[PDB]
Amino acid sequence: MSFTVVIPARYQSTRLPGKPLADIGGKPMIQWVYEQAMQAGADRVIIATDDERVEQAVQAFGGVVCMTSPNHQSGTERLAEVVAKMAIPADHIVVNVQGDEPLIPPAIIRQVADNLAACSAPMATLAVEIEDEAEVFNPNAVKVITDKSGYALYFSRATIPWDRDNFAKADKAIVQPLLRHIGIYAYRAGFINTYLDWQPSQLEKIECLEQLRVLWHGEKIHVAVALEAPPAGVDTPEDLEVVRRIVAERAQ
Amino acid sequence: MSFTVVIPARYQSTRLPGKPLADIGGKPMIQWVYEQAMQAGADRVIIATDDERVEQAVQAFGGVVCMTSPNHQSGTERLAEVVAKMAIPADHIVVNVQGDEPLIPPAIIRQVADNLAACSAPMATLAVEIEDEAEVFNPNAVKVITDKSGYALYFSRATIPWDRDNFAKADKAIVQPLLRHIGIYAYRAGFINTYLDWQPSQLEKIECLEQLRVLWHGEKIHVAVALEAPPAGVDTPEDLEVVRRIVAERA
Ligand code: NA
Repeated sequence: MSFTVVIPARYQSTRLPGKPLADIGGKPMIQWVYEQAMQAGADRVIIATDDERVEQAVQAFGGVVCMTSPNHQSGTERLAEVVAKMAIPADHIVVNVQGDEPLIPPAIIRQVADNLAACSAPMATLAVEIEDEAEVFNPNAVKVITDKSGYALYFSRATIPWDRDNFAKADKAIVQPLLRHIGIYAYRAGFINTYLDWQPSQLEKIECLEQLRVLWHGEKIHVAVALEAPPAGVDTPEDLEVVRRIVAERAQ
Repeated sequence: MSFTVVIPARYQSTRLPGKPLADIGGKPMIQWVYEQAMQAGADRVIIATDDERVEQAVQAFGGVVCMTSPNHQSGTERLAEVVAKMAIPADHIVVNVQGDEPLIPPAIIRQVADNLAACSAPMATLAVEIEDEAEVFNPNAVKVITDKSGYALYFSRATIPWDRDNFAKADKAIVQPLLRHIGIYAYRAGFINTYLDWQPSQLEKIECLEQLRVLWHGEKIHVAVALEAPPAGVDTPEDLEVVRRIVAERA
């Protein structure tokens, strides 16, 4: 089994402008993500960016970088262009890892690739078990449920499975965990064009969940519990200071 | 196409006791459902009951009765007993119609049987579009969403699909309908036993939705919008009088 990791780097942010290049212990944020991907055993790692500053910084650590169009609308159109420009074969496993995750556990990057290779779905993703009321009823925490083979039945901002008996109480009891989707995906490279070209579903627009396109078109997404729950993506100066502390402590 | 209709008619009811034998225009409620099933083109209609009062009454209008277990059974459990007891062949289509729907449109009984015959799936069912907030956010109203071919993705007591933008608002806006599942099923007779003997999912117990067992084992359930939206069933005395006046309005 071999797989390639593609990491989109988004330069623009009102809270952390130039985020991919934020210095963390002497390396830009994007380099840390790159290096987590290498530690996962990826045969190849590719930063996708539309900003020349990112290109230059990645070249300066010897990283592979693919320049993509500034006019893309979704991170799937972006991934599609990398697959085309870098000539990635249709059967090759690609893992999409967000460029704002410098502390992503390498084991889960490998996990999602391994899961895709082992199953009959063209796409694989992961979830974390949740049981705190905060996230269980939080529409920003996307819930997912699976069949006996691990294929997703549905993803939703609604609280799925609804516990009829325990959620009626008004003092809503949580007696078993739910599964919260995490934003890491593995695809057969050729499937990315299939996904891209499929007629958009109404479901995906109502829920604001792109992956519902796949379900609506009758195709499968494998889902597994992540081996280790990943830290949240870095969005603010406060989040960045937390990562700087963790990274500094990794040298102590 | 040929199908059999099985109509469960439990006498005991907390909301309306002895309901299958509640009078409507001179006939017990059960007789009205039976007559609607006959109008649908059913090869055969079977009333499934565990009470001999229902048995006597159905035989008195000339209906076929199958006696089922007087112990607590689930929906599938009851239906599987009839299928097993009368040795219904595995490839025969069985439509399960509730004994408390005296005004069920014969056309939708035929629809669910037709839909099942038109595909390879072991199971078919129906839904109605809903927009009323009291139904949309009610866990007693089971929601369903389908793929592009009409196969169920999930059934839930949660409000699905969640409209991110519109349901965040203090007064939630319903800008497209949802689908409410209605309790009419068609199955391949043999599938019913498989369904019965399958390893149970956790999902089915949490949501209290038996049909999630099927989705968990990865088998398909086809779902279509009812060709005619059924009238309300009968759960309470109030509901009964609604039917009584509908029938009275005809004469
Ligand atoms: Na340390």
